[PDB]
Amino acid sequence: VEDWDLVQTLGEGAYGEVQLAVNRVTEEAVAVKIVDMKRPENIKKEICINKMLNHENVVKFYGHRREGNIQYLFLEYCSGGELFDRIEPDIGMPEPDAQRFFHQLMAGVVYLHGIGITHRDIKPENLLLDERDNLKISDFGLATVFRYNNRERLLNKMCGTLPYVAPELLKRREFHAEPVDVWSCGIVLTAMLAGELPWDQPSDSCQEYSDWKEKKTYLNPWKKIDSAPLALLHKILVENPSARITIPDIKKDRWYNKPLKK
Ligand SMILES: CCCn1nc(C2=C(N)NON2)nc1C1=C(N)NON1
Repeated sequence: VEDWDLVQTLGEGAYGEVQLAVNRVTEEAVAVKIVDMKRPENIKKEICINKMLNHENVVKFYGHRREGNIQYLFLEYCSGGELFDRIEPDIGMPEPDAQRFFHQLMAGVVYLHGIGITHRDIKPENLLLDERDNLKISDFGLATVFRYNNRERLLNKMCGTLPYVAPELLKRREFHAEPVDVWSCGIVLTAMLAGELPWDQPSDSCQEYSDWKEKKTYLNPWKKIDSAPLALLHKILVENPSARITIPDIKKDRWYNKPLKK
């Protein structure tokens, strides 16, 4: 119903819904996120961050119109759905698939970090798959600038999703953006490799979290994992963000570089 027709709802959420839209003439498909500014400050921030983005592992932004209160963000259609739907509960997925998705995730994250954007809500629901199963980072609704004119700014707002959030964001008034995305990348890796999340939140008041810091890897996310990716997970899920491995160093890790897939 906007030069394009809207054909199936594709997802419905808080702000609004995402529809699949076609040209009835050219036949080109795209997704359109539909936010009712009544149901404005922050959709403005989202489209603004979107206009900066151009990368093969980031959902393409095509444009925006206003049409009443109704913003329509026109976005790359990802016909493979969500990474979340390739993770079999209690099982995960074959290790070579997990590794390729992890490579593509790191490529997307290094890119955002390079232009000073942090996504702040990396999780499998926000990692979409295209026609050839290429992973694309999706939904910049919580995204923000953490570097500008080459100067870093610390974050203070708590956001994201509790099982994915780094412990510093619950403990510190201000914290660096990049290690928080790294950590959330490690929780996604765990989910791909075990088919379960290790804890509700990285709090000292969380038993499963305490067990991990005590290195009880004979318990039940970790026991399904396998020594090579587990060793990478030991470097990512480090409580102190200044000792946590960085992306250039993840690129040097042994499992990250292990040949697995045809
Ligand atoms: C299950 C919802 C699917 N979804 N969600 C989004 C999206 C949201 N929810 N916020 O920004 N972008 N975008 C999509 C989507 C795209 N971008 N292509 O197919 N589906």
